[PDB]
Amino acid sequence: MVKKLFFILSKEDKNFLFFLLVFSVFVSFIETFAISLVMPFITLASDFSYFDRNKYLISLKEYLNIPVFEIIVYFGVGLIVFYVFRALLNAYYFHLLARFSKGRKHAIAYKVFSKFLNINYEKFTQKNQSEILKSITGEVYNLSTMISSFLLLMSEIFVVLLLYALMLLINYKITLFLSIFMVLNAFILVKILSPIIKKAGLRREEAMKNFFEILNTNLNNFKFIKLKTKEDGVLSLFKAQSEAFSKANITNESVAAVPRIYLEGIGFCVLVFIVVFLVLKNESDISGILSTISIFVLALYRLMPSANRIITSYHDLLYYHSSLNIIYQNLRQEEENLGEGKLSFNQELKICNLSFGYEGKKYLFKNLNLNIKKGEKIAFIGESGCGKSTLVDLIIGLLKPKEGQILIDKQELNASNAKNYRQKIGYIPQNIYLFNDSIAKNITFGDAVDEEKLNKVIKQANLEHFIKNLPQGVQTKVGDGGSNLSGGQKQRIAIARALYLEPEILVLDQATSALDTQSEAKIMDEIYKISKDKTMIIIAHRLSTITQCDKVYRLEHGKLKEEK
Amino acid sequence: MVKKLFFILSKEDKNFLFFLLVFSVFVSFIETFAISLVMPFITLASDFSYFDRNKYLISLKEYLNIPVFEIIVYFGVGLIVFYVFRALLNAYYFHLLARFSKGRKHAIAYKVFSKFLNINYEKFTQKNQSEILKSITGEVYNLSTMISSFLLLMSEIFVVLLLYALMLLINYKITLFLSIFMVLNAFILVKILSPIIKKAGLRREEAMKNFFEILNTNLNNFKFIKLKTKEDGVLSLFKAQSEAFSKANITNESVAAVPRIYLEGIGFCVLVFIVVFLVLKNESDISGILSTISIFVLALYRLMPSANRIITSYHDLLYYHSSLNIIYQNLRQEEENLGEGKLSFNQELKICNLSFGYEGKKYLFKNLNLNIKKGEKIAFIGESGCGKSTLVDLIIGLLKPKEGQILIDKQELNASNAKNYRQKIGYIPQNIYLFNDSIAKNITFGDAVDEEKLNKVIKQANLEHFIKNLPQGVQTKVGDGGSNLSGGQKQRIAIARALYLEPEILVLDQATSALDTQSEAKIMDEIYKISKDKTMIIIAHRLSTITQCDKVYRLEHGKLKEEK
Repeated sequence: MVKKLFFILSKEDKNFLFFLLVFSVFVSFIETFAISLVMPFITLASDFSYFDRNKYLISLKEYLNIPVFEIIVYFGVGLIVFYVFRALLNAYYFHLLARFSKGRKHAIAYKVFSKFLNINYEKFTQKNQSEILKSITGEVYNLSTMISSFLLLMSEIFVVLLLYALMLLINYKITLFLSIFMVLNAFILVKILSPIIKKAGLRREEAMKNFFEILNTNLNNFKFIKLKTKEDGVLSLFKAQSEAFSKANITNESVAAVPRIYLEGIGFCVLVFIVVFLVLKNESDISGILSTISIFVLALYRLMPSANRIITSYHDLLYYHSSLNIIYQNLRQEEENLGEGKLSFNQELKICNLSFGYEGKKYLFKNLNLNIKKGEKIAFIGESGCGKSTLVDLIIGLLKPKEGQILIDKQELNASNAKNYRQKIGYIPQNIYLFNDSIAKNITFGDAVDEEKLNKVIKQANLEHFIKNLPQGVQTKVGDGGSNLSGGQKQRIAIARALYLEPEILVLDQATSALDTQSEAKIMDEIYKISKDKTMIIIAHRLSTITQCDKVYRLEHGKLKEEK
Repeated sequence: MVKKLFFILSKEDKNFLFFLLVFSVFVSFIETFAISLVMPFITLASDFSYFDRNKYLISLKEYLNIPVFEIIVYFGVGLIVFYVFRALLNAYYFHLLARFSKGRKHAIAYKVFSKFLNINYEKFTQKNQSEILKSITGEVYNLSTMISSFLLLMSEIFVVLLLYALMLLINYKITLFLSIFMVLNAFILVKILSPIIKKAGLRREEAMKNFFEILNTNLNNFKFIKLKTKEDGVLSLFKAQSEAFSKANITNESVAAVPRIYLEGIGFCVLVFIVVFLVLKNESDISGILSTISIFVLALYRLMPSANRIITSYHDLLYYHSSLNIIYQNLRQEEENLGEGKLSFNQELKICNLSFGYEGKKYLFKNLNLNIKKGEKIAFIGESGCGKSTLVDLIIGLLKPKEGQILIDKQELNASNAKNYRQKIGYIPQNIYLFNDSIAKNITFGDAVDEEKLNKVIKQANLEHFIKNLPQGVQTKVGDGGSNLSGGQKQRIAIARALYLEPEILVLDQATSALDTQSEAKIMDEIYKISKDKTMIIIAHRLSTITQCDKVYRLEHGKLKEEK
């Protein structure tokens, strides 16, 4: 199950991962350094003696660039250099945690998306973009965030270990005491107060509900009240409920405050307790009294986040991780389509005993039979969801027929040539999705440009009077779908996009309703013109768009009739 | 605006308030005590001397009751006693703040609700119960809240004053230094980092948006992609947007960390700087001068919440107060109805030239004319919102006619007699709002009980075979409206409630639809029987339910015609 993780992660990824591990432990040390360096600095900044015994300190003293006024000062400068240094080290560590997680999100998202773009058409189709978006987006977030969380978890569990070690070394007695005390407060808060608070909250809820209940009905009985004259009865009932509510409210609020108040007080108390019992055993009073206390204090506060991060991040390995890691293996060992080798289209697309059903699912056809002479311009009339869109989806490359054939010049369309067959159909979806970019792209669908092919295509789709009257011209961002674009231009742009692949079969998957019949008529006329040298299938939703079709088939549950 | 507050507050309210003021200041003292007491306790726990100098200490010493091992111990016990006391004082203080605010919500809500119950029927009627609920409930909450916010605001600005005074005494130089340091850092955060953070955030928002946009457009063009075969274009556009998102994400996340990291570093640094600049002064009393840093630390940390509380509560006086305080005076210097003195009903209710409109609002009638013989049992047919309900509202006490009269035994109904008139009509609304209580109340409508009158009335409204098969019976909570009750019992209990006032005019306001005759015909007959010795007005929504009526008037836009 790490094999998963190291499969999903690249080489640079795995390396980066290990660097970040090491780095995590190293900052655990730099943390405990920052805490403990307070001990010697404070114990040597007072008392000034120490350079009067002890070989090392007096050796320093007799490096003589300074007396000791200036030695402690240099020591301070070294300390604030170190602390600045540590601030930088920590910033960089968190920045590298970000860099790792977000970079990995970028990489794994891209790998997953690619993986999806390669499954077969029905497979992609049969699940909702809600979930496919979740699959390449939310999951990748989870993995990323979680790995970073693990690294942070490491660094902090070592801060806890090292710091606890330090405390034990300096005064195992006190640290044992502080710890017993720690779990003691933990128990008091979480097992004695939290329940009382929670109840107080429920009491408040119920009392509020009841108060508002009879306030509301008293307001609803206003007419009956007004016809009594006297209002003392309801005011009575209301007073009683309002007192219940008020009371439960003052005690929920009262009890709520106890935990912080308790915390303030216990802090001071345990401090006094430490000095009153541990002034009975000393081992030198002086400034030393602050030396051993400060550490604990420091340590304790530094350990406060250590807890939280360790808790928080642990939860992140719970809620994410597990469920998620599999969802990559079982999403990127995902299988793709197939096929390679060509296929020619000069006579007819024959269909032959088609029959198709989606993976569920009773067939939509059974034994559909038709054929299309090259150039034929046909249309599929139908009762929408009767199967005509699916039919076209079979006639064009996508979707494997449950029973038919589909021959192209008497040659069977299948896995081996489907690439080359798919390659020869333009698409034109009427309700079109452009992406936010420079018209040229879309039209090219990314693929560089070709200026010439791009221009000839724009000319064909008669967008010429549009790309002339635009500021940036062919490079105008289209805002989204548009935003910058209106239906007619969107449509012509989609037509253009289709004509950039060029030939030889145009599908026109017209959407339902247009409320711009004039424009739809014009675009229809244009499309017919530009389908002169080509052959065209129309997934027709109207009629009146199909005036110029050589053939019209109506497909209804679940037979094909020729109409024309 | 204080005249407002003290108009709203009672005497007991004001007293409690000034008490809470004084108490607030007193806890400011005990807080600064809690801080400063660490100084002597730790300064006398080292060095053990002082009981050999200082007249007071050495006199205490030569109270000779113990050595000094034990005197410091006594001082310590005195401390944890003081700290416990302080915890108690604070818990009690916040409990008193709660007790005040909620006690005041309780009282002022009650005053407002009562105020509303006394305005005239049209006024109450002409506004939505949303607003009347908010006016006696949400506003009251606001005021209460805001007063407590103010008391805490006091307590905390005084904690700041006193503590800051302490710091100044202990080391005027240092406190000035740290204050400069404080506002300096504040400028760093709030004016140097925070803007960078927000930009980083907006950048992330935008890059995210673009990433997800072309991801979705790409998922939406899957059919077009699959028909290309080649997918490198969309994968490319996707890579570019995804890298943008990645970059903006890592640097928003990176910059997010700088502020706390900065805070850590600057803390330690300013500490070291404090020891290095203040070891430059021939005074390093080993632990003595070194005692005084701790105070500053403590104080600074105590001043943090004071800062927060002062901000929060200031904002609470902003958001509320101003807006809320006024909407009280202007909600309780509100004027009420009027009247006192009687009016007798033995022959006819004469109506005469009515003409009525709601305050808007074109009239519903002009010249309505009818009269009701005592005992008559009449019904108002109409096109439901044709005005019949408004008409009844005028015939009974509520609503002042724009032009008519309404005479009761040739005597005018008006402000002087309206009370006694209202007093003599029961109401029975068919679709009735009960409150959550012991069926006796509802039926009595709060007003104590009378048992004999209550039992007789229960028998009148034929509820006896229901109160037989009930657990608690007449004391059964009826569960919200019911819940515990089904339509028939609601209707009969309403009839009871009405008969409990007793006489002399029963209004029956039938709802639209009952579906159908089975229940409603039955209750109609029960009602007709019990309306024999009385006179009755029925606001009929059908027909067919008013067969047994002596008179029936149909009122339609906007004249009154007699039918039967």
